[PDB]
Amino acid sequence: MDGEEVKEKIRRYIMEDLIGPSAKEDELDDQTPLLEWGILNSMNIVKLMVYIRDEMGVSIPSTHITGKYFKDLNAISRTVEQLKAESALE
Ligand SMILES: *P(=O)(O)OCC(C)(C)[C@@H](O)C(=O)NCCC(=O)NCCNC(=O)c1ccc[nH]1
Repeated sequence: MDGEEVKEKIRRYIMEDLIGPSAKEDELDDQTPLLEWGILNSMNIVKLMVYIRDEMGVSIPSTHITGKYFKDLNAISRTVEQLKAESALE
C-alpha cells in the first residue's frame, strides 16, 4: 500500500479503460504524457477520480482537475501522494 506498487496498477487500468480494448501497450509508460497524447480527455478522466477514491481513499477535487496535474502517471503521482499527505490527519 506504498503508492508505487499501486501506481503501476493505474497504468494497467489506463490501457484497459482509458484507451480501451485497442490498448497500445508499446507506448504505455509512467513518463509517457497521457493528457498530452489525448489519452485522457474529460469523459474518461473521471475514472482516475473514482479509481483512486476507491483505491487510496482520496478523490482529486474539481479545483485540482487540470492537465498539468494529470500530464502523466508521475504527474498524477506527485498530486496523489501530496493529497494523501494533506489528508493524513495522523
Ligand atoms: P470532464 O472530465 O468533465 O472535464 C470538465 C472540465 C474540467 C473541462 C470542466 O469542468 C471545466 O472546468 N471546463 C472549463 C475549463 C477548465 O476549467 N479547464 C481546466 C483544465 N482542464 C482539464 O484539466 C481538463 C480535464 C478534463 C478536461 N479538461
